[PDB]
Amino acid sequence: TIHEFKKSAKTTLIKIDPALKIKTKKVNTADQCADRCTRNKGLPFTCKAFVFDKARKQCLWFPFNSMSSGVKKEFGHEFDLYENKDYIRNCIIGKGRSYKGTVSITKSGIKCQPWSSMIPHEHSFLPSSYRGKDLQENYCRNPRGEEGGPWCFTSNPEVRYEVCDIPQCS
Amino acid sequence: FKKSAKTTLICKAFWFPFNSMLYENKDYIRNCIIGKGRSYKGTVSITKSGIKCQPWSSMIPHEHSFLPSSYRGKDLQENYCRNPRGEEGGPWCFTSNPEVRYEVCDIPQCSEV
Repeated sequence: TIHEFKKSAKTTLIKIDPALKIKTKKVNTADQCADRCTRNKGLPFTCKAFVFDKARKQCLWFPFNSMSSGVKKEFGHEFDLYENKDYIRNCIIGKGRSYKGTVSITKSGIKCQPWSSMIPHEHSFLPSSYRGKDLQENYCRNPRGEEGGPWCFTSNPEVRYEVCDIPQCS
Repeated sequence: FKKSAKTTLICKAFWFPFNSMLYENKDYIRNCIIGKGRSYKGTVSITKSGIKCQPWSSMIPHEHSFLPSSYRGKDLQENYCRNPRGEEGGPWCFTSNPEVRYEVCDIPQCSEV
């Protein structure tokens, strides 16, 4: 069930306010955190994201994600952020500069090449050169915010790259 | 996926490059709302309080008149959050908690950048 969440390595979330209080629990694996979050079992709120503290092998369930207002991302080696896809906008507004969904296939049904890898295609689009553009896994993205919206490097050696088909909100 | 018992149109959904807009891939069904949410057709099925939603076709624990038949086109399927009357408050659902009849669901607006 953890494959249903968008993973963001070495990241945690922080939000301050009265009302809601994060839910925590020591477990053995992150999958356990995903299971409880998906089924939303025993959670006094609707879980939009969770963090697996790989150090304390602890879990943190949040009634919010990185796009929620008043929430901040923070780097952390022991942390791993998992966001529920149902709450990450799955359509784009215009050029899709800010698209952060999990679609990872071109409009030709060709699977995408991970960004941090150079096989089969060599490129200069490494995450470290685009801090803030979320170039992870093989998710379609628009790092330079160009027309033609989100795209990715196809795994097909015959095709270097190809835009992905992501619906307009309208 | 978003199941729709006994149905079909005339890989987004199954295998066509489009869907009714039966199993439909959630990535190709807008998961955010514009305004009231009258047109919302996503799969969120838990309220703003974490309570799982009661199926629309069920009369327990809460008896109601929002029958799928009386609201054809409103997609009152399973226990998905909806807003069939396009009311202010946004998509909602009857809850599985006998003490809480209904409650809105926390679905974000599209134009929320």
